[PDB]
Amino acid sequence: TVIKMAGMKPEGEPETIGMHLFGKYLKELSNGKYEVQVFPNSQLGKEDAYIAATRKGIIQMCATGTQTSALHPAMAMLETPMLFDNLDHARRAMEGKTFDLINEGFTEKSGLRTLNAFPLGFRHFYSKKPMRMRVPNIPLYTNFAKECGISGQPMPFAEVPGALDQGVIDGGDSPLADIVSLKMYEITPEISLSGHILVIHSLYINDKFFKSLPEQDQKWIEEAAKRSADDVWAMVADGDEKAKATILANKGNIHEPSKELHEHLVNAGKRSWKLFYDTVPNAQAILDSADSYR
Ligand SMILES: O=P(O)(O)OC[C@H](O)CO
Repeated sequence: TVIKMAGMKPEGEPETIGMHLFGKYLKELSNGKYEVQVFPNSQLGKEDAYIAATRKGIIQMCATGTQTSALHPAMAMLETPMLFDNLDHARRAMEGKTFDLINEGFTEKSGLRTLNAFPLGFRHFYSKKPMRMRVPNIPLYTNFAKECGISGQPMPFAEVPGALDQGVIDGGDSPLADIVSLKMYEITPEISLSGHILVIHSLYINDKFFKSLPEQDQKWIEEAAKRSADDVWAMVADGDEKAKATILANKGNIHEPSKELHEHLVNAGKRSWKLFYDTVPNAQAILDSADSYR
C-alpha cells in the first residue's frame, strides 16, 4: 500500500527529515506492507494545495504547521509567541495536555488527524542590516508583525528564495534550519536572535483513510509518527548550535537585540495573544496548560 506525503521544506530540514524517518519506521513496523513516498519542498504544491489534497484523500498524508489554523483557529496556538521558555518546555506541552486541548475538535472540522508535534526551531531575524520583512501568510504571523511595528510582506515559504534574490525585501525571521538551508546569510547576513516563536509542525493523515485501516495498522502509523517526532525533538538543539557557528564562520553576523528592543518584542508578543482570545474559545485553558509545564 502506497502512502503519499507532501511537505513544504527542503531536504536536510527537520520537517523533511521527520517525513523520511516516519516512512522508514512505518515500513519497519508494518513489515514492508506500507511504503511511503515523500514529496518535500512543495513538490506537490504549496501548503494550501497539498492540505486540500490531503483533506480530499487525493494524497494520504502531509507535513505542515499552523497553516492549518485556517481550518481550526486553536491550531495557531501551537506557535503562541513568547509561550515556551525552551524546547524542553515546549516538548512537555506538546506531548501533554496543551496539544490535546488545541487538537480537540480539529479532525471534525478538517477531515485530518494530527499524528504528532515536533519543532523546526525558534525563529530569529535575518536582514541586510542589523524595512520590508517577509512574513508567512498566516494570521498569527501578519498580526504579530504589526504588533512589532514591522511592515510585513506575506508570502509562502516556497517564494522566499526568489524574494531574497529579487532584492526588494530586506529580511524576515525563520528558524535557523531554514536560514542555513536557503543560505539566507549570503544575502541577508545579519541575524538577530529573538526566538519570539517556536515553529511546530505535524504529520497529518487523511482521517477517512486512517480509520479505514486495521486497528493494528493504525498503531504502526501512530508509533512511526511518535518515533519520528521524538527523533526531531532530539536533533534541533544540536543543529541550531552548528547553524550559529556556520553563520559566524561565513561572513554572517549574530546580534543581540538591545534591552529596549527585546522589551518591544516581548510586549508585542503578549499583545498578539488578543488574536487568540478573540478567535479561540478555550484560549485561556490552552495557555494555562502550557504554563503548567513550565
Ligand atoms: O515556514 P514558514 O517560514 O513559512 O513559517 C510558517 C510556519 O511553517 C508555520 O508553522
